[PDB]
Amino acid sequence: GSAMGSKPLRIGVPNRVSYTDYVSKDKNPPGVRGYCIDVFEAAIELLPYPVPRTYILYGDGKRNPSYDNLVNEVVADNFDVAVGDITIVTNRTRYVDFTQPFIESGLVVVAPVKEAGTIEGIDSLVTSNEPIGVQDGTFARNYLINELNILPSRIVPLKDEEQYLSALQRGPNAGGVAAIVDELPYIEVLLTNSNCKFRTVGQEFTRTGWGFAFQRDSPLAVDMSTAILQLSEEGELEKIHRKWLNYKHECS
Amino acid sequence: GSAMGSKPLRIGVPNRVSYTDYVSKDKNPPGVRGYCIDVFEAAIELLPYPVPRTYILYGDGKRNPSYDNLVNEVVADNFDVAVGDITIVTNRTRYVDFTQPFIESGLVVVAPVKEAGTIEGIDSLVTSNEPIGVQDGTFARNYLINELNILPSRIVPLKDEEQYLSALQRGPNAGGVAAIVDELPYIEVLLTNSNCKFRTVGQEFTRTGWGFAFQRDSPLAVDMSTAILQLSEEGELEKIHRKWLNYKHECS
Repeated sequence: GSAMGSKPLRIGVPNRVSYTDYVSKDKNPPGVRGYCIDVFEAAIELLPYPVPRTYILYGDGKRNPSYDNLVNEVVADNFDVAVGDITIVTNRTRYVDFTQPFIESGLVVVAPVKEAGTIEGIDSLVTSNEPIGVQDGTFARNYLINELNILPSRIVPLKDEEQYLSALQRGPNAGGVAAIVDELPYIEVLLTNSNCKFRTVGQEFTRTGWGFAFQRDSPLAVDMSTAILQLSEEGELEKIHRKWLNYKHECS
Repeated sequence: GSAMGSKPLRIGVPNRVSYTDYVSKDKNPPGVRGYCIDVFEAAIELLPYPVPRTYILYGDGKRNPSYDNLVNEVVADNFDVAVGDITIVTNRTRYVDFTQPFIESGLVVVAPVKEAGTIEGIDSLVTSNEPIGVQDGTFARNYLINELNILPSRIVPLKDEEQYLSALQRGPNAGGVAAIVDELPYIEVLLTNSNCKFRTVGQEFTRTGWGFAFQRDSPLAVDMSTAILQLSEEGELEKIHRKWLNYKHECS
């Protein structure tokens, strides 16, 4: 019979430095772990065919990588899929085939409790002209510039939870920010870890989700959407969420 | 030049008798109207090519039609797309290409305020062994049977808001139901119209969304997902929601 085997699915995984319960490196095979990996694996197990595969980390592990650059590595055929906390953003849907979302997402504004009389939501944050913290690597920076009219110099990329907290505590006149703009899944973790000093202000002012980003016309994208809906019906998406994420804390 | 023109996009639209602000017949061209039609049209307008099209009603206009049968009319090539309040259900994703969702959905339990000590959510409703009201035509009937272990004889299909309200008011021992199980978008309208006598009980116990159902491998599905995300960023999905749906009422 023919000697040459099939190439395995090349899975690109963002090498996250913050909010690592969503997805991160693992010292042990398969070399990655977290909520999005367990969902991906649970969905792979429901496909009606084997999927030989390997997980390849993307980023230097010092800062969160560019998620737009990770998605374009799929577009450029360096990976077959991007697996992780990959937001379903307009520009990315032009070039990859996302699954149906496996978790809902949306941007929120986070500010100190003491500041909520002047920063009440995205509209007051826009007109404040104060600095706005964001993660490294997120779609949110270009979203703020292009959709919310934020002057680019106002956007302050921050490395990790210690810096998210430091920047909010210092505030806008002492080298920090008026607010952080980030997706609600991350903020649920940040508020779990910050002793009731910060809160969301105003409406979740965008709505989308996270999906797995396959190449254009991939039959895996179709079959993994069906599998994600199966996990959702079975209660498995909720079980996997409970395994990795807990938003209960002491001060409330 | 060649005489024979292109066939227009055949759009199948459910001929709804209840919750007609989501989608329904219109006496005036294009012969259909509502929230899902305005979203579809707004998304069509963002595509980088014209899409000659026509809207064809599906159902006798006496009861809500079978949404599974509407989706299978796309699969069977009688329509090119199903446009309306089409839930993204596991079985349907095997055969059609849904867009990314344009609105979040999920099932909820609705019961009289007075009954919330015995019916507190889906778990207590399951174990109650009492009758459960559902819409005509919804995925929810088979969902309850197959995912929640409901004996089929317990499920009572109801025609319209007058019957949803009548069945809850009569209750389970006087020819009515213990609860209605339906998607939250419909229940938001029902509670707007029912004078604070009924409420949701327990968690929204499923999560998915509504999408437009194109044929397998349709390039329109790809490009209309991009367009839906554009409408979401621009705030147009919110503007269209506000045009059609208002959940404010007098008793609260």
